[PDB]
Parts: sequence; structure tokens; C-alpha cells
Amino acid sequence: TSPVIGTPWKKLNAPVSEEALEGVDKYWRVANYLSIGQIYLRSNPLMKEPFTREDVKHRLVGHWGTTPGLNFLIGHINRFIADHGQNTVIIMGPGHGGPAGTSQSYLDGTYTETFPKITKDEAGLQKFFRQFSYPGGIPSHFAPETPGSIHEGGELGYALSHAYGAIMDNPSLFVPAIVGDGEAETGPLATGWQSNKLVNPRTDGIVLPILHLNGYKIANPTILSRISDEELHEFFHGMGYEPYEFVAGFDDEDHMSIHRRFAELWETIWDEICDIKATAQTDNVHRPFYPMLIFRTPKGWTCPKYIDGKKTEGSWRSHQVPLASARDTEAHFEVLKNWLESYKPEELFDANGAVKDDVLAFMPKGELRIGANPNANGGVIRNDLKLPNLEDYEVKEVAEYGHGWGQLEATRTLGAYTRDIIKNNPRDFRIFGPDETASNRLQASYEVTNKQWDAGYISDEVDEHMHVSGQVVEQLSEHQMEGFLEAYLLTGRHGIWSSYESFVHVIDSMLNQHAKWLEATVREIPWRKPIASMNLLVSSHVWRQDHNGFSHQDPGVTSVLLNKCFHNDHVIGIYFATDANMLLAIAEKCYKSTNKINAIIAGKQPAATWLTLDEARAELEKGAAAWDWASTAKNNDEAEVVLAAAGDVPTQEIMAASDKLKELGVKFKVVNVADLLSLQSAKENDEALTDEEFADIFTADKPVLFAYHSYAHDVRGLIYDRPNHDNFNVHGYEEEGSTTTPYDMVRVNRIDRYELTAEALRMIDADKYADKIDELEKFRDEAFQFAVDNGYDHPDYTDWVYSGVNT
Amino acid sequence: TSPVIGTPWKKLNAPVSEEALEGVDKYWRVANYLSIGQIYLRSNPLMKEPFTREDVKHRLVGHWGTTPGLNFLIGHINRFIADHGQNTVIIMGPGHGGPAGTSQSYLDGTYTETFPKITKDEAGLQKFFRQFSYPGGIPSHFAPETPGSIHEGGELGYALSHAYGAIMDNPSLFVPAIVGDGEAETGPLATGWQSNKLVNPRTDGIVLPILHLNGYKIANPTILSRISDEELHEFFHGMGYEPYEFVAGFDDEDHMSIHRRFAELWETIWDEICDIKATAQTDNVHRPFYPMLIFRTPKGWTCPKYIDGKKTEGSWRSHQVPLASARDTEAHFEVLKNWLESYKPEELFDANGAVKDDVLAFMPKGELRIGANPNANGGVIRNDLKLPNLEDYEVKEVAEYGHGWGQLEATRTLGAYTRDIIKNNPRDFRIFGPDETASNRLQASYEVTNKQWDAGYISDEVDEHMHVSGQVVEQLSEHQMEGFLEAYLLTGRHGIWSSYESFVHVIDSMLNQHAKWLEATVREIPWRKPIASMNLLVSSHVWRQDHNGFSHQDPGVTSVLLNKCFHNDHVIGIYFATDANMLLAIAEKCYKSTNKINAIIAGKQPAATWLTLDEARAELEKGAAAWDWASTAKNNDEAEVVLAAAGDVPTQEIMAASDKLKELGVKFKVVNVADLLSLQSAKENDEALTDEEFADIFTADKPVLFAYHSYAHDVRGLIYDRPNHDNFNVHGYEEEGSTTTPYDMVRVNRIDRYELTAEALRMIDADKYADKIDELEKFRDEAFQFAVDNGYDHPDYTDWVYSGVN
Ligand SMILES: Cc1ncc(C[n+]2csc(CCOP(=O)(O)OP(=O)(O)O)c2C)c(N)n1
Ligand SMILES: Cc1ncc(C[n+]2csc(CCOP(=O)(O)OP(=O)(O)O)c2C)c(N)n1
Ligand SMILES: [Ca+2]
Ligand SMILES: [Ca+2]
Repeated sequence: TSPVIGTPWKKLNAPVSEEALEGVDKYWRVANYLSIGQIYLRSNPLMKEPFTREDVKHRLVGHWGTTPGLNFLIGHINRFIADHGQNTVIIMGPGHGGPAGTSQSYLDGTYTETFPKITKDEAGLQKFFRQFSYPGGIPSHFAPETPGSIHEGGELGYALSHAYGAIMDNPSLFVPAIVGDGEAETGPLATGWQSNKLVNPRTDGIVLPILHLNGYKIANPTILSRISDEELHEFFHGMGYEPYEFVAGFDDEDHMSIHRRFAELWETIWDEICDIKATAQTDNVHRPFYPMLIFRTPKGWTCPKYIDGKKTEGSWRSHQVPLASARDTEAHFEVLKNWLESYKPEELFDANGAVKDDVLAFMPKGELRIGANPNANGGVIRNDLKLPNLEDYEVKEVAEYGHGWGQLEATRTLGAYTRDIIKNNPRDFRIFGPDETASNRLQASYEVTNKQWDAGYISDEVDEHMHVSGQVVEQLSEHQMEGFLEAYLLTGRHGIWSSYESFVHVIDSMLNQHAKWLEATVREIPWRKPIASMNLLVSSHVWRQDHNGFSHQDPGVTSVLLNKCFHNDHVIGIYFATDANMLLAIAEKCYKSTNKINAIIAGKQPAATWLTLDEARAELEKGAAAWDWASTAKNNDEAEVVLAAAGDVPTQEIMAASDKLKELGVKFKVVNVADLLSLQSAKENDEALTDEEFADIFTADKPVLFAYHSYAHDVRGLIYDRPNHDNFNVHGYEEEGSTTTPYDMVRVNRIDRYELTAEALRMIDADKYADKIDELEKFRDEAFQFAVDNGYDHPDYTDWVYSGVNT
Repeated sequence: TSPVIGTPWKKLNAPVSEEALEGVDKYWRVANYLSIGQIYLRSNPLMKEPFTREDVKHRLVGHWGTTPGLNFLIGHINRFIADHGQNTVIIMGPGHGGPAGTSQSYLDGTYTETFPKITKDEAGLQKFFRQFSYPGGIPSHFAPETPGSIHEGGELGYALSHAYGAIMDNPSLFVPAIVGDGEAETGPLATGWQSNKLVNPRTDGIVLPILHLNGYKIANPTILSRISDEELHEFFHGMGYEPYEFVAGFDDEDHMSIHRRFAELWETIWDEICDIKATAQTDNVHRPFYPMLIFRTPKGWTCPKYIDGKKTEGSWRSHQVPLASARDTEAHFEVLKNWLESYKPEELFDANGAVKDDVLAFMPKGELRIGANPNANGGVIRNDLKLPNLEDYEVKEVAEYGHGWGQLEATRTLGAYTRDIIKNNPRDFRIFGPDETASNRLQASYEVTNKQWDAGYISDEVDEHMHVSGQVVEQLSEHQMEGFLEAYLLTGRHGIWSSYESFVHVIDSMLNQHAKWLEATVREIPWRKPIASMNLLVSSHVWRQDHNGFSHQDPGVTSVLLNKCFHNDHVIGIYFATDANMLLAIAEKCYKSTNKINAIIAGKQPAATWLTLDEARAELEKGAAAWDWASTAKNNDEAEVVLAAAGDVPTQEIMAASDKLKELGVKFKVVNVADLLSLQSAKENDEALTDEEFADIFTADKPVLFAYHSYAHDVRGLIYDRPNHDNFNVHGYEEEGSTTTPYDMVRVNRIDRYELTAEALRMIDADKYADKIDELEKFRDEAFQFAVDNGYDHPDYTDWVYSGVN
């Protein structure tokens, strides 16, 4: 549960002191100096003579354009924090402005506190400049390596979804969220503005959007800087914001005036925020118009206005570096020298190379500092969830009537379970879902909380299970749902979201970035404590999108997640819920886990339950398992074939194939896979099955029929170095399907029980069985023709029950 | 170029007649009946007695909620088209309203012209209802098997990108883009609204966005319907639209009153659009406010208000079926029967079960029909590109100075080639880039066209190569760029977009949906003529994201595109451009290709040119090739190791490693792979190398060191049944990287020349060569330490040049 830090939502009531503003100007000037330094200088940080091109980096890596803008804002936010004692986390949309984030951390004292090698003296200042975007050094973005960051801003557009996740169930948290005007052109950013109808000003914190309207992205102007100011204002008002606009640096107005104007404006907005928060103590059912700030300043603010006759300040040319080289010529190095001198470092640094005390006297102390605030390292806040007994959700009926029982909808059991997680962990757990929580069958959670909704109510006949405050949130944007949950985890809370499988792909790129964040964190950032896993229920999956058709039939998220399964990072979970009981086992493991993206593939369709809780726990701990009770073979030598399934439906088709093989008197072994990564080469993954364990399950010499939920390519590439790999005959989804019957879905993809049975015969003795094979292919066409003619499936397919079930 | 159809941008100058609105009401009623029919009925389409339980489908598949609103709008649009002669393509954002699109096709006559068994009689009606979302019948969405569809709407969000793409260079085309109020909550849709700053009312057509504000998505209200009307209007006005709102169906207003108000509003919005189009002939540097329409009607409109005491009209409950079963009880059956009778079908059908002439008399005829419009079968519009002679762009310096010459930036040649395609094919070719065209080094295009920009200008010192019309469009949104080009293609034109490799992932799901579109088309839609291919330049790739770091290091698009490579559909291309010359040869194949998505992985960094064109073309046609001139072994028995590379940089490190193995006297074959699918099993893919050709290139029995651009998993999974697949040692990107140097990038992923040379020697004799392996491992840390001390790479890495250079 988020901590109450500082003295939240306090008005100042006095003007901002001239003293504190002189601080901010110094912060600004020194942060700009540190920022140019990190880009340009390998040595001689303070320009002690002789200062020459030998001091300048060979390759210029880093972004200036965004950075002076960031430095001004952060300077002013640091003043704000100190004077008000406000719990504040910043979201740096333009994450390519990493020099501003490292500067902030250097100057607030979290950098030295975290990297003691980087000292508050000339020598520390020198390693500090060299390390930036430099071999064996630090990233060029506001990376997880930087104290203060929960958002890299590498991949643009998640600034607002991250900002609004952070404040959820975080009533003391202020989040000034800085958004690139280029970033604002992305789809994820454009929908993120609407988050203000999904948060409550009493129970959640406050996000102040700051649009960094610097006029440009890389090689273009931005749309929002070149529409009318009037359009820009209606735009933000229409999305439920009170827009304030600040314009500085397009004229000769001196720095002190700029700082005085800004500080008055900032305090006027803050006053408005303190009134929103004070009102919300009495009235949290009326949605307020939340302030947002349009920060219009020239890109590259304070760089040379022109370089080699090209406009540089207030241009896209300042995007990366305004001065392409400071080595090629003396005239160029001279521009660097002048530029660095214009911040007057002689005033900012004492002879020992430390920043003077009067630069940083206005700065916050302790856990209020941007870099030290525990919300920016949410691991330190994160508690274990109080979990209910998994026993109470177990489908007991498998133990009663045998493996293969029933027509249960597995995701309902995950719903009962998550419901009680929310009940027992209020303010600490959230379900997100893109208008799919009921569709994926997770609505049992509506018994103990509601869908959070802070737009209009109209009627009890339609507005069911909705309140201004609640642990479930739903918007039709996978981006928003991935986004909110990511930031809710980064600030030390927990959750699950669900998606139709096909549409997980919408946020493939966001899985990549959070995976990279997690990969970087577990390799080389041990100060950044572990966060709860991004748990993702993948359901309404390909084999039962027979009702929605081809658009909804893509299980390929499996393939994407496999490209983040390296270096024994163990940040990817890929689980196949065989049934309700396997789903509970996976669920508990995932909800206990940390530093992972967990993807749980589970059906919502009525389906058999195969395992007891115990059998599922067992299969899950190793990842795969022989099903002895299902196997006509007694050991691997007797076995003529290995029937292996991954996914609840493949399991179903394999078990049914197994009953037809059973009647022809074939000896076969049945294998279930629940953990895809258990099959990964034991060379690449220390948690996979050993080649010995693998060979014991898949036999080493017998052919294996593998029925796989997703695309067969996934397995053929996982097991390339595995014992017996060349005897694996892998069936998976094959881009066949439409709106049809469950049976046609498996049939047309050659993973139906009939084809599986036939395939198993072909692989034992083709000629010996030529006629039972030919009988099976004929029936395959007859059952299809039965569906075409009757509009439901042949009763052979429909009415089948595993032989192992008794009345 | 898009053809001019009908009489575009024409005002009525008259009231909509009573006759037409009577027809629109009959259209609306019959579309509703045909829609419910398609959902509910296996037989007895006209409820001839006995009409029972048994005439109802066992399983209800389809969506009612959106359908009556869609039927209403499409009814009014059909009237409009006929009255105006207006070249009109609709975008059905709520594509789950399929029955609206099927009904429309069946009613405009294109259904029976395209599918002769589905007749305009009771037998046809019976087939038409049964086939909907039924095994061996047709899809539940507005799929490509539906005449008049260029947009399925299964994956919501792309309504507006497709709308705006359709109209680029399409000045006669009007696109009513119907948007879900739920769909409007998606990221892609939210930014799609801003496209009106990137289109020009003279050189492009007009999109009319229609917010289908029926108040609900599946199980929730929509944000846009439960905020104040003032906010809703401010929002659209802020985004450069003049918002008009229509409210109907919440009260007892008679249907004719509703049609009269709507038709009046509609012609008012159409008048403004005609004014914008007339103004734009004279002035087109001043962006107008484009009308958009807020359509506020209750979800499931005209279904029973309450069923079993639950509100169904004007509720999320109407989303799928307002009536969950019509077979379970007599009373539910009566609700279906009553509902169907509420449209009074006996006034709509003749004794033969044909829709009465008086119902369809207002409809468009011929190519104006939504179903017949060539823009919805763009392949009937597509011409072959007038391509310049590929010879004129070849790096000739490989003939003169030899194989491995130069520090050329390969994308720059594609830029020149593509420039001249635009000069030769004006209004038929477009570049899209998310603010990355210059960065990907395609700026040569600016010599003949401009970035299209219809927001504001301030200064010649910043606004270079921008004009209100131009064939290059940037917006920082992959969705927008992908979406725009998808529709430019679907409406019968050509182009390419570029993206940083890592960020192609943003639009993974749009590749999926476009792939699936082309999969269904080549399999069973022979009447949908072939479209130009979706050409994607994948550059600023993982091996040269040394300057941005980990975030920008993901070449995993290859992984995604492999999951659409089946049934010999041949709709995916994955090409690695070895160099400028291989790039020119891939470009040419891709630009001539139809019905494809082509990923072209090309380096923008300065690199060696390896092949001449003639050789490049020979490698491509096969997909892979023995490099005879680079091999020290002169047959497959002689060779102790095969060195294979796919990708400009894995190639580089393989060629450099071949020099180190030459000096050791080692006998090796050098193999380059340009078509990733050439390697795919011969059983799955009939255009792959035969097992024979495969074993002949990679040898039957020798160790192969494969240096791969992307995730090794790709190549491993492709070759599982190939000759000698077990001897493949595949190296690729491994999620190692940072902000560092070119050499550190290959080093940390174990694909630098040094490691490859060591890995070659490990595969021959770990024993014989232990001494040389250890030397090469030590030189890796020594060349990393060099980079750390100095801030640039060791000259053995930096300055290296292939032995074969003069
Ligand atoms: C999703 C995505 N697409 C493309 C890029 C490439 N990119 C990185 S920075 C940038 C421009 C950023 O412009 P803006 O947000 O206006 O930033 P600022 O002016 O503050 O530097 C672009 C196109 C990206 N980082 N992420
Ligand atoms: C990208 C995407 N995410 C989720 C879904 C699942 N989905 C199908 S229809 C729908 C709701 C549709 O709401 P709206 O756009 O309001 O359509 P209408 O009410 O007109 O049916 C949802 C969430 C989808 N089809 N596509
Ligand atoms: Ca910007
Ligand atoms: Ca809707």
C-alpha cells in the first residue's frame, strides 16, 4: 500500500523567495553544463588550461534539443518539492533527455550515494562526463540505471499511461508528467490523455501533464506546436483538463524574470491542485478539470542561436547535437568553449570541482529528492500479497470421477481466486482489461470491488458494477491497460490484466520495453529492488475464436516473448493452463513472482479438467510431465509413440486421439507441457529440463507427436539441440480457420483428434495401418460435411468423454 | 492513379424527396431483417408456417448491437451516393457489424453478381442466412470476401488511418469513416483523428469521421458518451473538425421524422464539404475545419427495449445478441418472431422471396454501388510501376576495385532508386516514415517531392522540404504510417515506409491483420484482384543501435513475419540487403510484387559492397548462394567448414573472419542468404530451395557457422527438416547491447569477426587450433579495452578491408 510521504497538497501562501529563484537559475545553468559536458567531454571537465580538442569525445552520443527544457522544469520542480514537502515522481517522456536525469541525480546527491566511484569533485565530474553513452559506461536515456526513473522514454508514447498508473491508489503522489510534442503524435500517448475519467482525486493521486512544446521532433515540426493556440486549448479542455500555457526564451527577457513568471504560474496551478484535493475530501463524485501545462520554449534553449549559418536554437537541428563535431576544426571547438562558458561555471564550481553550496541550498533533502523517492524504486514499497489457500478453488471433481471430467470454463476459477486476492489486499491489487474482464470470465471480482469510472452515470439498468473508486479498470486500449499496470507495478503494487490472445500483439512493443527494463535491472542494477510481475491472462485463444473468425486467430505472442529468453535473466514466463487446476498453480506461482512478464494462456470455453491441484503443481515445478494414468506404455522401451500436447485444446485433441489409439491396441506415452521454457536448451536456460529429464519424458528414440497451442516453429527452434529432436512431429496453428465449429478449427489446422490418431499410425507403421489411416481421413471429411449440413459438430467429436471418466 | 468516378463534390440544391426517405426506411427495415436473419435463421427465411424453433440456428454467432446503426447510416449513405453520384468507400470501424456489410452487398446486387448461388429469391435468402458465420460459409466481420470492404474491423483502431490513406492522391473519393465510440478509446484511433493536418483538400479527397456514439462497447459505457457534450465538441474542434451532433431513437420520434432530420443534417454537412472542396481549388494552404458527425443512437436500436426484464436497447447487453437463445423456451421464440415481424417483412419481400423493387429503387447503380466501387477492389486500379533501369544505381566500383570495396551507406541507393520511381510514377507512389525518412537516408526523395504538411509554417530556416502536397508523409506514429500505406495499397497504389527496426514492433498487430487479409484473398477470393505489396524498409538496425542503446535493439520482426508463412500463400517477404547492390535487386522484386508484405532489412551505416547487381540477382532468384570467389575450398568435399551470413553486418563479420581463416590456410565455403524463406522446408514452401539445392549449398555433412541478423531461434526453427540441419551453429542477436561501439555490439552478442573465426576453428579442431582460439578470445577483450580507453574501436576492426580489394 503506497506510503504517505512529505506534507501533501499544501499551498505556499507566501510568494516564492528571490533567494530560492536564484537557486533555480544556478541549478538550471549547472544542469545545462553537466548535460553538455556528458555529451561532448572525455576529460578536463572544468576547462582548466590547457583546454583543447583532446578533451572532446570522438563520437558525439546523446540529445541536447529536449534537455535544457527538461533542466529548467526539473530545477523548478526541485524548488517546488523542497518548499511544499510534496511527494513527487517525474515521468520524462523525452527519455532521450537522459543527461537531464543523470544531472538531477548528480546534483541531488543520489548519483554519488548510488555510484560512490562518481565523487562530488573534479575527478568524479570527469568519470561522470566520460561514462555518458560510452563503452562500459551508462545509457543515453533516463534508463533504469538512473535514480529517479520508472520510465526510459526510449520507445515513445507510454508517458501518460505510466503517469496515471503511478497515482492509482497513491493519494499523496504528485506526478508532473513531461510529454514530447513529438511523443504526443503517437497513438498510445493520444489515448493516454483520457485517463482523467478513470482516476479519482480522493483515492488516486494527481498527474499534471506538461506538454514539452519545443516545436520539433527529429527532422520535423510537431502538429501540436503548429495548430492554433485556440485549437490546442479546446483540445486539452475537451479531454477534461484546465490548460495553462507558459512561453519563454523566444526573446531577450532575462533568466530571472522567466523564473519569477514560471514560479508564480506553477504556484497558481498547484493552488488549483490543492483545491481539487481538498474538495475531493468532501465531493469525489464530480470530476474536476485537472490542470495541465503547455510549456512552449525553443528546442535547444541556451545553445548557440546559429552554427555555420544554420538556425540551431528553436530548430530540429538541436535534436541530437547542435554542433556536429568539436574536434574537426578550431572554430568548432571554439563554439563549444564559448557555449560551455555562457553558464559561467566559475560561479557554480569551487576550485576542488564541487558545485557551490548556494547552487543547491533550495534543493529537497532525503526521500523527497527526485532520485531518492521510494515510488521511483517501488521494489522498496512492494509487499507480498496475502494470498488465499489455492485448495479452496481446486476442482475437486477430477479426484472424484477421474481425469477428463466436465465442461468447466477454466478462467472462472482464476476469477474466484483473484476476487479474494483483491478482498485481502485492498489498495494493493488491480485488474485491468480492454472491455474484456467479463468476456474472459474474471467478473467474480465484481463481488468485492467495482470498475473505476469517473465519467457520467445515467441509470442503474446499465451502470452495473461501476463506482468512482474501484480495483478494476477498463478502457478499449491494450496500450492503456499494459501502461497503467506497468506503472502500478513500478510503484510497488500488484495486478493482472486479460486480453483476447490475437490482440496481445497490439502491445508486443511494450512487452519488449518492460522486458528490456527487467533484463537490464536483473543483470546490472541491484539497488533497484524487485517489482511484482506483469501478469497477463491470454484467453479467448485461437482454437475457440471459431465465433469471431480469422482476425482473432493469432497465438504468435508466444514467438515474440521467446525473443526475451536469454542470459538466464528469467524475466519471461510462458504458461499453458491445461485446465482450471493447472491455471491456479500457474496463477499462485505468477502472483508470488517478481521481475517477470508472465503470459498465462488459458481457455474460457467449456473443457475437461485433466489434473488435480497436486498433479498440476508437480507438472508445473518441472514444466512438463508424462501422464502415467493416460499412457498404455509402461516405460519408454514399450512405447511405440509419444503423444505430447501444449495448450488446453491440443491436450483435448491428443487425449481423444489417445482413446482411438487405445482401441487399436497401440502402446503410447502421454506428455503434457505447462511451461514452454522447460523445453529450452539446458545450455541457454539453467531452469529448463536437463537433457536427461527431457529424454526420460520424450523417450530418446521413439517418435513424438507434439500438438502445440501456437505456431510449431516455436517448438522446432526451442528443442534444436535436444535429445531425440529429429523424431518430434510438431503440429500447431497453421493460419487456417474462419468462423466455423470448434472441430473445423482443429481439423483445418491438422491438430484434430482424427488427424492426430492418423499421424500417430503413419509414424508407427504406415503400411501396417494404411486402411485405419484411410478410414480416419475419410471420417475427417465426413464430420466437416456433418457440420456444414447441420450447423453443429458430429456427435463423435461432441459427445466424446475420456474413457478414464466413470458416471 | 486513382480514377475519377461519378460527379464528385456536387451539392443537391433541393430537399431530399419523400420517395427516397421512404426507400431508406424500407432499406433500414430489410437490412435489419437480413441482419437478424443471418444471425438467427438456418431456414424458412420468410417465416412461412410452420415457423418453429427448428428454423433457428443451433449456435448464434454475430453482433446485433452496432448493426441497426450501421444499417441506418449505410441506408442514408446509399441514398446520398445515388442522389449525388459521389465516389464513396465506407470504413466500417465496428467491423463486427458484418451483417450490415453482407446485407448492403446483397441489397446493392453485388452479392449475387459475385456469388451466383446466392440468388434474389427465397432459396437464395435461405443460403444467405445459413452461410453467415457458419461452417463452410462466410465470416462474421466485414471481411475481404465481402464486396465493398477494404477494412475488416476485427482489430479495432485503424478506421481513421485507413480512411485517410484511401483519400491520399484520391481527390474524387469521399470516405465516411464510421468509428466505434469504443474503438475511439484505442491509441491508434485517438491519433488517427490528427491526420487532418497531413492531408490537403485539393490533391487528396475528404474523410467524414462518424463517431458511432451508441453509448457502449461490450460490457461498459464509452468515455466519449459519458463526458459532457461541451467537452465532446471542444475535443473535436481542438483536433481541427467542425463537430455536428445527431441524436435519435431515445424517445418515440417516428422513424420518418428521424430520417428527415438526419437527411437534412447530412446534406448540411455535405454542403460544407463541397464548400471546402471548391475553396481548395483556389486556396489550399489554409487548413479548413473538416465536418465530423457525432451519431448518438441507442446500441441495438429497434430490438426489444427489455428482454427478461433486462434493458437491451440502449445497453451493452445488445452488443452480441440481445436475445441469447430463441430455441430454449417458447417465450424466447415468440420474442424472436415478434422482433422479426416488427420490420413487417411482408411489405418488403414478394411471393418468390425477392426484395420488392420499391425497397431498392433509391439505391446507386453500377460502379457507384458500395459493393462495385473499384476503390474497394483496388487491384482493378493497380498499374505496374514504371520502374527505372536498375543498372543506373548499381555500385559499379565492385567490378573495378573488387568484392568488399567502399564505405557506402546502402539505404542511400534505395533512396536514389525510390526518388526516381516517384519522379516517374507521380500520384501513384508514397513514402511514409515516423519522423525517420532523413535518419533512414531516403532524403534523396526530397529532390523531386516534399513532406506533405497542412499544419502551420513559420520559417524557411526550419521548414525545409515541406509543402501542403507531397508524396512523403511523416507523423511520429508507426500505426499512422502503416495504416496510411495499407489503404494507399488497398485503393490500388504503391509505396514504402521506413522504421527503426525495434519500433516496427509497435505495428506488429497491423502486419498480422494485413497478412491475414492477403492469406484469405489468395486462397478463396479470386475476384479481389492483386494489390501492390506492403513494402517496409527495416533500417537503423540492432547492430548499429550503439548510439541509442538497449531500448532500440530488437530485430524480432523477423520472428513475427515467419508466423504468416504457410499453405504456399507466399504473402510475406523477408529480405536481408547484403549491400546496396543486393538492396537494389530486392527493391525491384518487392516493387513488382503483388499481394505481399515485404520486410527489407538494410543497414544505413557505411559498409562494404560485396556483390555486383548480376551476382545479387542470381543470389536472390535462388534465395541463397555459394560465394565461389570468396571460398578457399573449390568443392564440398574439400571444405572443412561452411561460413553462412544473412545480413549486411553478420556478412561483414563473416567476410572478415574468412580473411583470418585464409591466413591460417583453412578450406571453407562462403554462403550468403538474402531471402530468409529460401531456407524454409521444401514440403511447406514450394518456392524454397529443394533439399538437393540446399545440401549442394550448405553441404550434406560439413559444419556450418550461420551468422544471422536477428534471433537465432528463427533460422533453427526454419531448417528442422533440412539436409545437415544438425551441423548448423547459428549465431544472432541475443539481448546483449547498450550505448557503446559498433564492435562492442557484435562482441557482446558473440558475432564479431574474432568470435566467428574462433567458432570456425572450434568446429574443425578445438585441439589443433586451441593456441589460435585463445589468441582471438584475448584480442576481443583487448579491442573492447581499446574502445573504453580511447572512445572508438581498435583499428584492426575499424580499418579492415577484404583481402579481395585492389
Ligand atoms: C515509438 C517510437 N517511434 C519512433 C521513435 C524515434 N524517435 C526517438 S526521439 C524522436 C522524436 C521525439 O520528439 P519529441 O517527443 O518532440 O522530443 P524532444 O523534442 O523533446 O526531443 C523520434 C522520432 C521512438 N523513440 N519511439
Ligand atoms: C484492438 C481490439 N481490441 C479489443 C477488441 C475486442 N472487442 C471486440 S468489439 C469490442 C467493443 C466494440 O465497441 P465499439 O467500438 O463501441 O463498437 P459497437 O458498440 O458499435 O459494437 C471489443 C472490446 C478488438 N476487436 N480489437
Ligand atoms: Ca519535441
Ligand atoms: Ca459503440
